[PDB]
Amino acid sequence: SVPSQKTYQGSYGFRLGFLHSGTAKSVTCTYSPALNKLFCQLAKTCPVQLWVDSTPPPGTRVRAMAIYKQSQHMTEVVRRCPHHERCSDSDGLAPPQHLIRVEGNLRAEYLDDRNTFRHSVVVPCEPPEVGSDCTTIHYNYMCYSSCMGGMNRRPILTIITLEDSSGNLLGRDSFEVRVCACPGRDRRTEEENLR
Ligand SMILES: *c1ncc(Cl)c(C(=O)O)n1
Ligand SMILES: [Zn+2]
Repeated sequence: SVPSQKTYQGSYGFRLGFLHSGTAKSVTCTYSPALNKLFCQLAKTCPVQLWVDSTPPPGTRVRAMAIYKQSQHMTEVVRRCPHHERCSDSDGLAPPQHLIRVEGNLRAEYLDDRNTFRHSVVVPCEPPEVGSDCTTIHYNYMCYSSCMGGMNRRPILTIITLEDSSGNLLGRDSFEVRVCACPGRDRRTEEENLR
C-alpha cells in the first residue's frame, strides 16, 4: 500500500506555506519553491504554514506522514534508523521509531497504522490567531537522509493531510525533504543542478 500524494485543496482551499529563510551557512531549515523541497538539519524546528480560504469544522485535524519518493522504494515504511531509534531523545509523546515529530503541541497524537505499519503524527487544525492569517506547525525530522539502515540516502516526501474527525480526506499537500548537515549549501547545489 502507498498513500496518495495528489495535491488536493478541497472545499476549504487547503495548502501549505513556507518561510523565506535563505541559504546562508547559518540556516537550519530552508524551503526551495523551485524544487518543492525542504532542507533541514537533524531535529531542528521546521515551521510549516497551513493556509485555508475558509475555516474547516471543529474537530478537523492535520496529519503528517513520510513516504519514499522513488518508485522502487514507495512501499517501504519510512522510519528512524537502527541508531537513532535507540537514542535517548524522547519528548514523552513521540514513539522512538517515528521520523516526524510535532514540536511543542501537547495535543499531538502519533499513529502506528495497524494495517500499513506506517507512522504519522496528527494535531488539531487551529484557526489563525489574532494578527495572523495562517497557522504554523513546527515539525522535527529525527534522522538524516543519509542514515544507514534508515533512509540510506533515499529521498522522502512529507504528505500533509487535512482530515475530518473520522480521518476522511479534506485536503492534501506535500513536499520533498532532505535532512542534512548543510541545508543552505545543499539547497544552492540542488537549485543549480536543476537550472
Ligand atoms: C543518540 N542519542 C544520544 C547520543 Cl549521545 C547519540 C550519539 O551517539 O551521538 N545518539
Ligand atoms: Zn538515523
